[PDB]
Amino acid sequence: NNMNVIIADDHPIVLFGIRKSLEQIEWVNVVGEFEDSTALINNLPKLDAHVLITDLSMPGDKYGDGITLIKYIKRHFPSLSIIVLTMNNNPAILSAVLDLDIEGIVLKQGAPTDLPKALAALQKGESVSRLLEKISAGGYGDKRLSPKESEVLRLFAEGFLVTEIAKKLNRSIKTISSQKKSAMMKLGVENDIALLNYLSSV
Amino acid sequence: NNMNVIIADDHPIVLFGIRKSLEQIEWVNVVGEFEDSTALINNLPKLDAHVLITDLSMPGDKYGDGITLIKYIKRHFPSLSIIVLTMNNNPAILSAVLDLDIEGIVLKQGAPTDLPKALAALQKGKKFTPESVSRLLEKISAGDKRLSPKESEVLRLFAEGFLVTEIAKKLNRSIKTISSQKKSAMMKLGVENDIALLNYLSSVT
DNA sequence: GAATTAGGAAAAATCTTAGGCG
DNA sequence: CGCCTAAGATTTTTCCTAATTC
Ligand code: BEF
Ligand code: BEF
Ligand SMILES: [Mg+2]
Ligand SMILES: [Mg+2]
Repeated sequence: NNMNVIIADDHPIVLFGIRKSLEQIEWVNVVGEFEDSTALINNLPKLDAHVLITDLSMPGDKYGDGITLIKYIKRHFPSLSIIVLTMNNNPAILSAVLDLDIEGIVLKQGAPTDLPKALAALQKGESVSRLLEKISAGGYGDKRLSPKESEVLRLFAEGFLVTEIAKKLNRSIKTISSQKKSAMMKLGVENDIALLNYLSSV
Repeated sequence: NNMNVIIADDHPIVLFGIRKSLEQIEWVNVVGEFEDSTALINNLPKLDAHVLITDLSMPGDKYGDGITLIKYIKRHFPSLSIIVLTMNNNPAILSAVLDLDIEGIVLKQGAPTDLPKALAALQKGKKFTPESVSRLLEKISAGDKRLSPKESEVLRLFAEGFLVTEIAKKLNRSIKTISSQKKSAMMKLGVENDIALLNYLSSVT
């Protein structure tokens, strides 16, 4: 069955590496490309799409990026099937990203044809099992974050301030402090330096 | 003249694009593709290559990533013309990189005709610097760029993991003294937030 | 000319504490 | 019950500004 696809990633050096990997398949039809949540959400109705290979960490002029952007597409577009393509190798973060309920998940640092082999696994009722059965079997199950803490820490390490994440997501510094201060105790780190060490070490 | 090119990035999907991209050019030939530092150094002598396309964010045991690495590549393999192709944007990083003298720097978050124009530029012994690159370069543009003793002394402890207050305590001075020196330093390097700073302090380690 | 040192005003962040949910 | 959410009081940390002496 002919399944049409849209792609979303901040890097066009990445996008131009996916579009070439999927045209191998004769039934696949890559209809649209985007680099931000704003232009993406705008041109979603105007283009018919069954499935989507969208990024985790992106620029969101208004409509936001990440688990925020995922569940706003899930709600306003249950029409679509979402595949999360991130460079985030971190378990603590990717933890709640699994629980989100997406079509399939693919890693950038995973072999190139991990994406076509999650376009088959979806077509017949992918690497969300291999991830979870590696993640749960890893020995970092005590460091399992919530869909908010994973969204908070992500943006902290991306190089935003606390108060800029509040402005990002519609909360107060008091709200976000708690979600980071909470997320830190889950990981068992006292300072930021030691936190970002556990957000690279993965 | 037809040149012999290498590619280096941990993300093989990025490697695929960069590999597929160089096929469009009739004189361009790719001799190698690598996923870390350790490997790039192994088959650096092995291949007859004039040019390299490398990430600053590449994993490796024996050799570092970014500045630490490019410093090794500039010295131990000097003949080679270099183009740095990274996601990264922390101006303090790119500052010290463009200081190691490379043909150019392609921001992986730039335009897709960056790398063609970057090889077209080096094909005529020049350096391409997109508006995306120019933008972040101005930050430090405004001795001067060089850090002070007590500033560098502080930054060391901040990176160690000692919070600002713990530094003041440890050295007999007020918080205001250290923040002045901490943020003074930051202002020199051309980094706003604590993240993009620590990212620099590791890139030069 | 800048380095090291701050002080008082100001901003950012953490700290209880506390209300309603699956 | 952990979860998001937050406003008090508090802390940390910057911001603005100006004193040292080389
Ligand atoms: F931008 Be994503 F994190 F690969
Ligand atoms: F994604 Be790479 F660092 F260009
Ligand atoms: Mg990205
Ligand atoms: Mg990388």
